[PDB]
Amino acid sequence: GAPATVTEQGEDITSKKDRGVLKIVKRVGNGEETPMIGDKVYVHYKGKLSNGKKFDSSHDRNEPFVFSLGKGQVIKAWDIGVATMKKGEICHLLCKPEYAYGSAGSLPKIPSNATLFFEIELLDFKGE
Ligand SMILES: COc1ccc(CC[C@@H](NC(=O)[C@@H]2CCCCN2C(=O)[C@H](c2cc(OC)c(OC)c(OC)c2)C2CCCCC2)c2cccc(OCC(=O)O)c2)cc1OC
Repeated sequence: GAPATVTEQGEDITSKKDRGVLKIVKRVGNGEETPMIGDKVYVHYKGKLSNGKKFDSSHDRNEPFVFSLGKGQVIKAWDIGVATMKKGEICHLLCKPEYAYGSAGSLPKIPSNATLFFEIELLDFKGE
């Protein structure tokens, strides 16, 4: 499935090159620009625990998914990953626990040492 493709073909976009965040572009976006730290970003996404039993999607939201990039409003994997995206791009992102919830987890929703998988579409981004 999609996660297996990311493991075997994904790009390691981590600074440490530890394979903690692996990416595949599924749909190429527009232009060349990718967001800067402090930019407000607008996304649609869906996500899951790698090993089963919990699934999330922005399509269930009343309002669009918005956050300021690089400001620790989301897990590390997203601050790293969404920063690499172009407007319109859709990517798959596989996120090891060190870039997500760690050994602590976020119980009872997210267990200890969970790997997460996301499909992310960057709708737009704007300056601060
Ligand atoms: C800097 O570190 C952190 C910053 C934020 C958090 C909180 C969870 C933080 N979650 C996340 O960063 C990641 C990436 C962005 C989408 C949501 N997300 C999640 O892990 C997903 C998530 C979705 C959640 O609600 C939609 C959620 O809130 C209950 C949540 O809490 C742990 C986690 C999970 C759900 C189960 C399947 C796997 C994905 C969060 C949730 C909801 C919104 C949000 O930002 C936008 C906003 O507030 O409107 C930030 C944890 C953090 O570290 C543990």
